[PDB]
Amino acid sequence: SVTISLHPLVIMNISEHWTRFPRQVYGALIGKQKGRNIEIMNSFELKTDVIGDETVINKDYYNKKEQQYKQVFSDLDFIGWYTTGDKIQRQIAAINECPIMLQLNPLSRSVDHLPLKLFES
Amino acid sequence: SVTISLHPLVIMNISEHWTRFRRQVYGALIGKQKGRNIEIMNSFELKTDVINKDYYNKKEQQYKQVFSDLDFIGWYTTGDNDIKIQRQIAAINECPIMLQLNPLSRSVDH
Repeated sequence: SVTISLHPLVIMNISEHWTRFPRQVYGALIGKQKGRNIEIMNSFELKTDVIGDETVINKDYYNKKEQQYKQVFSDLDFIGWYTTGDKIQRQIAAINECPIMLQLNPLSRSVDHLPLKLFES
Repeated sequence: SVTISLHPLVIMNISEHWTRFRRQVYGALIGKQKGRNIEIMNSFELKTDVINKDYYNKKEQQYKQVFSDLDFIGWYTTGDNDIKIQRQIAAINECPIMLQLNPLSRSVDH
């Protein structure tokens, strides 16, 4: 039971991240929240490195970007993660209309094995 | 603490609904959920005059008949409708899509 207020800019960001691009993308959500009301207002891309068949989020880049975003959008915080990407699945994915997955208020802010953290659900 | 998996078709539908309109728009979300995982897979427009209760019941029945693995999981709303300037130039500013998931009543007010 929750209310999400999702700004178009976020949809835009995620979609563009996916377009300019292993076959998943990942990022951070930023916004505000009070009780069960969550405003998702912005987001940034996580840089990854493929180590043979494994996608690894770049920890240092994440800490850097988060710092920056906090300096610039000082009324907002990290509120979670997004990810998106690749008969019927072939067609939806080839036209790029895969689901956007939004994980809000995860239990760790840790980016280590993030893909496996996310996909465990 | 929750995971939403949002299908583009839903964003599409909501956007279409808002575009074809002449200052808020309302609709129903349908999908699946297990624990804190919610999949929002489809949606339908609510006719208004005040939400039209009969039309809502009708459409929900239909959607349940067609998408039988899915259920009602909440409401969306969007459109123009505190900061003065946010009011004056609302029509050219971005409008958030509001998604209310697992409301306490399935009753058709707000």
